[PDB]
Amino acid sequence: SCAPTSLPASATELPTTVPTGTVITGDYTGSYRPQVHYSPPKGFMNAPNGCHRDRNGTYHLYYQYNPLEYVAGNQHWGHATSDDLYHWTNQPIAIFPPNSTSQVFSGSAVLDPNNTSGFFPNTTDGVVAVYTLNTPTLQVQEVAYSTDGGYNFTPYENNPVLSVGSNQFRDPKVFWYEDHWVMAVAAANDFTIEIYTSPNLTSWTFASNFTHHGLLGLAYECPNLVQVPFQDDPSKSAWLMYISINPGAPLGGSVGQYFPGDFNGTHFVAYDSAARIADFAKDNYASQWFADTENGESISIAWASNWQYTQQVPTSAQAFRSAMSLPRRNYLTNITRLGWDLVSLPYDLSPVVGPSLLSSSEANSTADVDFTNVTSNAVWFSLNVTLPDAAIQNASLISADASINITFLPSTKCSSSDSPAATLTYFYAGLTNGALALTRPAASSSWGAENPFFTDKFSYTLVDPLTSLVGVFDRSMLEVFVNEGAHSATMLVFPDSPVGSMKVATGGLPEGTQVNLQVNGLESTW
Amino acid sequence: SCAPTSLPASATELPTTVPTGTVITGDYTGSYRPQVHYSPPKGFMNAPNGCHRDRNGTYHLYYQYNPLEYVAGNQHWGHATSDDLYHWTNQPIAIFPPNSTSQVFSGSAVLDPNNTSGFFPNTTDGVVAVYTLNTPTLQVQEVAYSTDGGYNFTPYENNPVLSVGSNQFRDPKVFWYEDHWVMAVAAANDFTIEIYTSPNLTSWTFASNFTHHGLLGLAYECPNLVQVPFQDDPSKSAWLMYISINPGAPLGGSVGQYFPGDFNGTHFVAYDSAARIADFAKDNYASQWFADTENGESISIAWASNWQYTQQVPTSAQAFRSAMSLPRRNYLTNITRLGWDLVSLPYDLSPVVGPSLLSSSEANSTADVDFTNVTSNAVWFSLNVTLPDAAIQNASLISADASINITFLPSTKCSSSDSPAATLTYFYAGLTNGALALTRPAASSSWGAENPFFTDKFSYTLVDPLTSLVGVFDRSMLEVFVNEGAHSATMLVFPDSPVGSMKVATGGLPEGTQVNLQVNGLESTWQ
Ligand SMILES: *[C@@H]1O[C@H](CO)[C@@H](O[C@@H]2O[C@H](CO)[C@@H](O[C@@H]3O[C@H](CO[C@H]4O[C@H](CO)[C@@H](O)[C@H](O[C@H]5O[C@H](CO)[C@@H](O)[C@H](O)[C@@H]5O)[C@@H]4O)[C@@H](O)[C@H](O)[C@@H]3O)[C@H](O)[C@H]2NC(C)=O)[C@H](O)[C@H]1NC(C)=O
Ligand SMILES: *[C@@H]1O[C@H](CO)[C@@H](O[C@@H]2O[C@H](CO)[C@@H](O[C@@H]3O[C@H](CO)[C@@H](O)[C@H](O[C@H]4O[C@H](CO)[C@@H](O)[C@H](O)[C@@H]4O)[C@@H]3O)[C@H](O)[C@H]2NC(C)=O)[C@H](O)[C@H]1NC(C)=O
Ligand SMILES: OC[C@H]1O[C@H](OC[C@H]2O[C@H](O[C@]3(CO)O[C@H](CO)[C@@H](O)[C@@H]3O)[C@H](O)[C@@H](O)[C@@H]2O)[C@H](O)[C@@H](O)[C@H]1O
Ligand SMILES: OC[C@H]1O[C@H](OC[C@H]2O[C@H](O[C@]3(CO)O[C@H](CO)[C@@H](O)[C@@H]3O)[C@H](O)[C@@H](O)[C@@H]2O)[C@H](O)[C@@H](O)[C@H]1O
Ligand SMILES: *[C@@H]1O[C@H](CO)[C@@H](O[C@@H]2O[C@H](CO)[C@@H](O)[C@H](O)[C@H]2NC(C)=O)[C@H](O)[C@H]1NC(C)=O
Ligand SMILES: *[C@@H]1O[C@H](CO)[C@@H](O[C@@H]2O[C@H](CO)[C@@H](O)[C@H](O)[C@H]2NC(C)=O)[C@H](O)[C@H]1NC(C)=O
Ligand SMILES: *[C@@H]1O[C@H](CO)[C@@H](O)[C@H](O)[C@H]1NC(C)=O
Ligand SMILES: *[C@@H]1O[C@H](CO)[C@@H](O)[C@H](O)[C@H]1NC(C)=O
Ligand SMILES: *[C@@H]1O[C@H](CO)[C@@H](O)[C@H](O)[C@H]1NC(C)=O
Ligand SMILES: *[C@@H]1O[C@H](CO)[C@@H](O)[C@H](O)[C@H]1NC(C)=O
Ligand SMILES: *[C@@H]1O[C@H](CO)[C@@H](O)[C@H](O)[C@H]1NC(C)=O
Ligand SMILES: *[C@@H]1O[C@H](CO)[C@@H](O)[C@H](O)[C@H]1NC(C)=O
Ligand SMILES: *[C@@H]1O[C@H](CO)[C@@H](O)[C@H](O)[C@H]1NC(C)=O
Ligand SMILES: *[C@@H]1O[C@H](CO)[C@@H](O)[C@H](O)[C@H]1NC(C)=O
Ligand SMILES: *[C@@H]1O[C@H](CO)[C@@H](O)[C@H](O)[C@H]1NC(C)=O
Ligand SMILES: *[C@@H]1O[C@H](CO)[C@@H](O)[C@H](O)[C@H]1NC(C)=O
Ligand SMILES: *[C@@H]1O[C@H](CO)[C@@H](O)[C@H](O)[C@H]1NC(C)=O
Ligand SMILES: *[C@@H]1O[C@H](CO)[C@@H](O)[C@H](O)[C@H]1NC(C)=O
Ligand SMILES: *[C@@H]1O[C@H](CO)[C@@H](O)[C@H](O)[C@H]1NC(C)=O
Ligand SMILES: *[C@@H]1O[C@H](CO)[C@@H](O)[C@H](O)[C@H]1NC(C)=O
Ligand SMILES: *[C@@H]1O[C@H](CO)[C@@H](O)[C@H](O)[C@H]1NC(C)=O
Ligand SMILES: *[C@H]1O[C@H](CO)[C@@H](O)[C@H](O)[C@@H]1O
Ligand SMILES: *[C@H]1O[C@H](CO)[C@@H](O)[C@H](O)[C@@H]1O
Ligand SMILES: *[C@H]1O[C@H](CO)[C@@H](O)[C@H](O)[C@@H]1O
Ligand SMILES: *[C@H]1O[C@H](CO)[C@@H](O)[C@H](O)[C@@H]1O
Ligand SMILES: *[C@H]1O[C@H](CO)[C@@H](O)[C@H](O)[C@@H]1O
Ligand SMILES: *[C@H]1O[C@H](CO)[C@@H](O)[C@H](O)[C@@H]1O
Ligand SMILES: *[C@H]1O[C@H](CO)[C@@H](O)[C@H](O)[C@@H]1O
Repeated sequence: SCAPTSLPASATELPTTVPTGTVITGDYTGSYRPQVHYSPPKGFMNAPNGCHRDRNGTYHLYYQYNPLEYVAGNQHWGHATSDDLYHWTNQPIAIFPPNSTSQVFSGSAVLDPNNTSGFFPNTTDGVVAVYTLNTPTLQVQEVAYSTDGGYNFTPYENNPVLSVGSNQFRDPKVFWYEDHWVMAVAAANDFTIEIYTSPNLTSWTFASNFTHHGLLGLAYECPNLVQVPFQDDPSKSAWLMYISINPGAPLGGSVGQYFPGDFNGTHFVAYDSAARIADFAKDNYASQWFADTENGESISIAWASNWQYTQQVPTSAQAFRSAMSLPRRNYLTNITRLGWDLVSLPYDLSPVVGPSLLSSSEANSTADVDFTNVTSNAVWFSLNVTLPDAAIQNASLISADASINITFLPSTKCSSSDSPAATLTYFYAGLTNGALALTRPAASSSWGAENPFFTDKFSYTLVDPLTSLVGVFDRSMLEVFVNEGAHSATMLVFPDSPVGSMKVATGGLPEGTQVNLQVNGLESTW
Repeated sequence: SCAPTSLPASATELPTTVPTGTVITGDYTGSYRPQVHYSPPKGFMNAPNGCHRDRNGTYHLYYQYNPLEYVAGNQHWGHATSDDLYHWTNQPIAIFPPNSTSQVFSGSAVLDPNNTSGFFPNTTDGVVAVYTLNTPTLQVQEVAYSTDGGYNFTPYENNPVLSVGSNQFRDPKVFWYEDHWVMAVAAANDFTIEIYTSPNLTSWTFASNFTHHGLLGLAYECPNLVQVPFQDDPSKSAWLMYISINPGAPLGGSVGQYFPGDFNGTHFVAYDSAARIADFAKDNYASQWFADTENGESISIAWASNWQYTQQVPTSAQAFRSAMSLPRRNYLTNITRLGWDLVSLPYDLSPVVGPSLLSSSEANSTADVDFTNVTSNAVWFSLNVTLPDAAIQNASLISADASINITFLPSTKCSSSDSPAATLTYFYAGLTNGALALTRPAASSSWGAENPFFTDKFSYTLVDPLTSLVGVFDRSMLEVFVNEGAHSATMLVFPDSPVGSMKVATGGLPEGTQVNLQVNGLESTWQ
């Protein structure tokens, strides 16, 4: 009746030697184990790597993987595949360190259909991985190739392909621009993204530096240079430099930021000197965009944790630490006053959407949704609010108490007290007009209350009224999307008791305000 | 006796009409009332305004003041004076709105000793206030002058002195540059600081725009363009554009940010495109630098609150809402890797420093300091940690458990739950190496736990090891300064029970590590 809080030792015990060419079996039943998010069968996972789509339409996810412990280290590339970015199949480890004292750090993977590399005389489905090898004294860029569709990789003969004599030089993102390969790589502790060019992915020539932009934190990491379409006009696009920083994010630890601008194949130039943060909570880092997607599609995935507590979260008794974000569709838009904005929406959820739990059109009411019978313990919800045009043209018509309150409440059935696991509060007017508060109350979680970095409360302030809100709760994760993904937050929750229900309350809304609420159970992908 | 948690209605009841030419009496005895920070006798206070030092060395603090309510509105300039920025004397209201439908928003004040303005034919001690007047439809810059040393102000005859036909155009900061006046003013919702020039403070000419720099939030506010000396070399200085943003700070609501650069009298040019945040917590906003200070002394003060909860904090039963930060001495330094850094240190605390409560040289120990006998309920502490040169040249010598833990604990004597009111945790090594955590636990405060914006936990990560930590606790406020003020945080606390003691624990420190801990009670400045 209740998901296990602890698993048998056979499920959690890690091997003392790394398995080659065999899939690692995982038990995906833990009470904190997400059912629609990727997480590794066992061990520690961080940043996504080598994200690309085959011509056969299979999505390849690789990731920083420690197969020997529940903390960072011994980095290999784990591998999982999906046709829909929700139903994941675990694959054997894809990239190994040469020995016990070296590590495979982050990188990217590209299709080389025209065999510019020379690794692929007999296939048009060749994959090239470009990644950082970490030694005690250096970080260098290395190349590996795969003829079997990205499952098994062979080291390049003349590795390494790029060194600057530094041990802070990592996370290469390779892509095709017109007539050559581009590499974005971080000179991490110099707050510089170095852009290199190559015709064959093995011989790299310096092109330009992008330095000391936006928030510095303590290091630039996981650079992504991508073309992102406009939300309102698919035919228009702009280039985006996305940079992860860790430590030293404003909320503490790790965070991503972005710069809209122009790229001409050698040089990126930001449109302005403004700093812009992607997510208004703490648990979204090291976004990578999928290479070789179908026309127009900006698809990204991120690691749904924070370096300040990722190695301490109480999920190791359930055979894992860390999960990816929902896969995201990305756009650029202009929002009122602020201008440039990175839009993030969940990638098509239809394959995991189960039956309706509640449909309601009631304004100024409270809706109670029990989902103790939803075995996934995962729900999707949508809330649309349409203010009368009177209230839109004159905001002072709105009463000070006009609000939306969403609370996730502990199960009575599966228990061990009454604190919500998660809250969302939005005010249309009053003293905190446009303020959205997202909380994981300290009282709900013994582990959370004690961890000195596990921040309880997050906020974003809208200029425009809240018109749309989409949410996914998945056992130990809440993701929310506001105003068609204009604003986005990823938040981990570790409540003592599993979530059994949610309450959605609207109050003090102007006469003629329309409210539409839909809640659906999600189907487990494991 | 224990400090009262509620005051008599005569102490908290506000008048229905604004008093002119009379000092408003305050009761400064409340359990949350700071004893070494400025707060208004009663009513609601926000941003500091018109901050300047007169030639006789008196510091003038003005502030955004609602004399009629415990929330924002009806803005006047309140006034207080000090010789030392700790012993404050309340003064009558200094600037009034012309009528019931207008408000006096933020601004600055300058000495005009050479009478460039023409207001001062018979004095060299003339003060000029330049401030935003808010009407329902416009924000315009106005001038007022004072011949009595900044206590009573007269409107300029030909007000306003600057309009752009906007209702989002405010917070002028005026200063002398070589041979002319400069005004920095915010085109708030366009994320632009407009720089204007004037020979007489009444006629303003556009010079330049500084636009879309750093964090945008929802508005640019309270610009300050100041020359800040180098911490290591007083003969060197650089210009700093300091901008407040609200709402839309990363931690929510309000925060300040800065840009080191060059100013040539017309144009400010940032040295780089980097964004830099001043304070790593939530309760420091609208910093203003004092005009006409001695030498190159950079002196600032800020409002110690956050717009997300400032109007809801549970201090109105004690006749006030909001307090200023400690006054601060400012410098520029280079810190390892990050480079440019705004240094913030408490302005000379010696006039409020009372007797020693503890001096200890013990490493790897826990010191318990009771201060239930300190009537101010305010303490200063200094913690110096010197790692051996061995640990400096090879960091892997430091054990994963090498840490500093400071907890402020509720009084047993003045009880209204055992949770600390505030914590500071620093790790030298391990999985979160260099991470400093500052917390106001939800369990300590019923009001705090319920407020959806009152964040419990804040952090900054050092590259260099922590060598110095200075702290001031003052009833409802904690300020911490790290590595000679390289990093700074201001945090409000509203514990159910007043703080009675602090514990300082060091642990796991390398052999030969020196620790020096000093704790002193502070003397109340309110007589
Ligand atoms: C494109 O950008 C790249 C990346 O910025 C440029 O390459 C860098 O060039 C700069 C000079 O402009 C180099 O910086 C110098 O480094 C010297 C050596 O310092 C190192 O060695 C020291 C002693 O062993 C060591 O203490 C130091 O570490 C410390 O400083 C770090 C500074 O960030 C700090 O993070 C650490 O915590 C630590 O305290 C260094 O490892 C130094 O003597 C000079 O004063 C100067 O700082 C960088 O090393 C280069 N970086 C890389 C990786 O290439 C390149 O020039 C640009 N190219 C073009 C064409 O524009
Ligand atoms: C120095 O900086 C100030 C402050 O930025 C600047 O004044 C501003 O100028 C801008 C641009 O003219 C003004 O913006 C306009 O505002 C009106 C509404 O009153 C809008 O209708 C205009 O919209 C157009 O541009 C939009 C851009 O998003 C488009 O969406 C739209 O389709 C229109 O084409 C436009 O936004 C702004 O109001 C003023 N602000 C103030 C406070 O005066 C000044 O011009 C700069 N001076 C110099 C010399 O550079
Ligand atoms: O080199 C010493 C350091 O190595 C490991 O941490 C490395 C690096 O990991 C993180 O960076 C990213 C992004 O999160 O993660 C992969 C590696 O897993 C990198 O390619 C990528 O930039 C952190 O963000 C960095 O702070 C850190 O330097 C090891 O696990 C550490 O314990 C440490 O010893
Ligand atoms: O103008 C309409 C606006 O008036 C009031 O809010 C004004 C303004 O107050 C704050 O700005 C600063 C800095 O905090 O405070 C003073 C005013 O006391 C300004 O000179 C300065 O920029 C807030 O930060 C702003 O967001 C706010 O606009 C009133 O309280 C509002 O409801 C509104 O009517
Ligand atoms: C957001 O707005 C900016 C400014 O209005 C847009 O940049 C403009 O792009 C149009 C064509 O789409 C040009 O005609 C203008 O000259 C540009 N303005 C400036 C000053 O650069 C930008 O395209 C918009 N972005 C999105 C995502 O809609
Ligand atoms: C921090 O370091 C920077 C970089 O060295 C210093 O900037 C230089 O300052 C010197 C003298 O002031 C100039 O001669 C150089 O041309 C400057 N270089 C750059 C790139 O700006 C800066 O002075 C230092 N700041 C502090 C506070 O020490
Ligand atoms: C491990 O591999 C790295 C990278 O090739 C190499 O530099 C190092 O010498 C190897 N270690 C040993 C002990 O062979
Ligand atoms: C890549 O091309 C460059 C010059 O075009 C050349 O130096 C290098 O040998 C090439 N590498 C391969 C493996 O073809
Ligand atoms: C791209 O533009 C930069 C200047 O912004 C220029 O120096 C560089 O050569 C350009 N590259 C190409 C290939 O046009
Ligand atoms: C908006 O309605 C308020 C009353 O709630 C009124 O005082 C104000 O003048 C109106 N403004 C406009 C733009 O109609
Ligand atoms: C909601 O309640 C408010 C206050 O009671 C009322 O004025 C308003 O008409 C109601 N709104 C709707 C949409 O029912
Ligand atoms: C809200 O409107 C959007 C428009 O795209 C629609 O997709 C969604 O079904 C609506 N949500 C609800 C709860 O009706
Ligand atoms: C209030 O005074 C301001 C500034 O002098 C003026 O613009 C406005 O007309 C006055 N309003 C009323 C209602 O008298
Ligand atoms: C006053 O005049 C003196 C020289 O006579 C000049 O040095 C100083 O800068 C002037 N001060 C102001 C504030 O105008
Ligand atoms: C001018 O100043 C002196 C000294 O302050 C004073 O005695 C005299 O009366 C003043 N005259 C005027 C016009 O104020
Ligand atoms: C200030 O000086 C300007 C230019 O010299 C002039 O236009 C203006 O009338 C002066 N104002 C006063 C009050 O002297
Ligand atoms: C100040 O610098 C700007 C550009 O940085 C220049 O256009 C302007 O003429 C300069 N003004 C003076 C007073 O030198
Ligand atoms: C602690 O170190 C500071 C410098 O950071 C020094 O000035 C101060 O005297 C030291 N404190 C004590 C009590 O020695
Ligand atoms: C640093 O100390 C470690 C042990 O803590 C030792 O193994 C290593 O050899 C030392 N390296 C240097 C810098 O001497
Ligand atoms: C301080 O508390 C932290 C947080 O739990 C702990 O990890 C550390 O070992 C403690 N050290 C001391 C000085 O008590
Ligand atoms: C502090 O204690 C640690 C172990 O907890 C010990 O290794 C070290 O020698 C001690 N250092 C000092 C300075 O007493
Ligand atoms: C997880 O927690 C449950 C109680 O909720 C225990 O039964 C189990 O042993 C594990 O501690
Ligand atoms: C996985 O965790 C279980 C329970 O803590 C252990 O039995 C096992 O040794 C491994 O640590
Ligand atoms: C502060 O607590 C005191 C108890 O001493 C009460 O008098 C007052 O109501 C407030 O709660
Ligand atoms: C202030 O008001 C409080 C009300 O809670 C009293 O309890 C207290 O004694 C004082 O009158
Ligand atoms: C000032 O606050 C006190 C205590 O809450 C009240 O007695 C008075 O009416 C006013 O609210
Ligand atoms: C404020 O209003 C009070 C009554 O509420 C009067 O007594 C007073 O004169 C002033 O008008
Ligand atoms: C002092 O002036 C103020 C504002 O003009 C008034 O509140 C009061 O009536 C007296 O005239």
